[PDB]
Amino acid sequence: AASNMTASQITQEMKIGWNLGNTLDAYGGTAKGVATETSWGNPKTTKAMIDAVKAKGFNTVRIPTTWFPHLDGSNNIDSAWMARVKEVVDYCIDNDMYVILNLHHEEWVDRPDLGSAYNEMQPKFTKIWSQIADAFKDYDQHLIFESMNEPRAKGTDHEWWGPQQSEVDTINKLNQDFVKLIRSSGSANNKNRLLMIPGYCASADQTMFSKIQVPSDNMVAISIHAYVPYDFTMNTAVSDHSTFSTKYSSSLNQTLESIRNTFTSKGIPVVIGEFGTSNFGNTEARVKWAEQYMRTTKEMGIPCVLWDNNVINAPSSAGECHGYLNRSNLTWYTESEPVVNKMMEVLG
Repeated sequence: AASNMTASQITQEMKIGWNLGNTLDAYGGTAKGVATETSWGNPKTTKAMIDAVKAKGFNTVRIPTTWFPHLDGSNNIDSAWMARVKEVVDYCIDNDMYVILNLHHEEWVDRPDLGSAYNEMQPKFTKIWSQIADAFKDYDQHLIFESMNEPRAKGTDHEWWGPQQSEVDTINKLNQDFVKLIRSSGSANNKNRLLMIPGYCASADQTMFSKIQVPSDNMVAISIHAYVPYDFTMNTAVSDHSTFSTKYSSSLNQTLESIRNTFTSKGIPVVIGEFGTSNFGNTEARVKWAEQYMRTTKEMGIPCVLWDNNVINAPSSAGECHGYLNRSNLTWYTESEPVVNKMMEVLG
């Protein structure tokens, strides 16, 4: 039997990741059951799609999963939904890849009353994680659990900046509950599993990530979303995205160095679980952004997980064109493939 890997060994082997976006995270339609998977316009996921992700050079898949539509009144997870999640996990694990499984667009997490909601949330949160930990109890350390996605006071004047202390407290307490629960599982795989925990809104700004309470656990990583700098990567209020100018290079460097200062220079593992740029017909600028981003994070030892929602064109939402793999025909979208190629070049 192989012995257990450390957090540092795991983050090194993860290398670079790919998110199965707008898929098991989709919600809100008239679709019920496993049919939620296709409700935002993507095809049913196949192993051939994951095979193509591995072939391009990725070694991690994040599977964002929205669970609340698949719960009964007692918070039991529908058995056909759990089986489908496991089927998709296996497409990746069977390819010798790492997998990150989370709770994603939960309407009982992303909520304006987050700062008062701990006692309502705690029993539901623990019952859900207990079921996931048991369903995957015999999976080795290639499988990583992530407590929550972007917990925040949704709809308020502080959804993305400047949280209340009550909201910081709710998130910190639930993260401690999660780590304690996983380590109390009877499975040795769960006792040794790498776990990821976010701060308020998964922020990449030090004012918020410096308020994260780090559990006293040597197999935990901090998760950050870093679509930075936002005015370049996605902001549709900014007209021109054609150039990765010096000011944007300065902004990116400042953000990444703040993560090194708070976390990695102090021995705390970090995973950037979502990053990316939208396709504004600005491929060369996105390539220059990717070269700097990957050169910096490679030296910091931070694995980065690209957001891929299979959308290459969206005239009414031009900031959400995050497609790289054309899932229908197993080719890579021509406008965005050079961005991935630069990432693999740097990491080689």
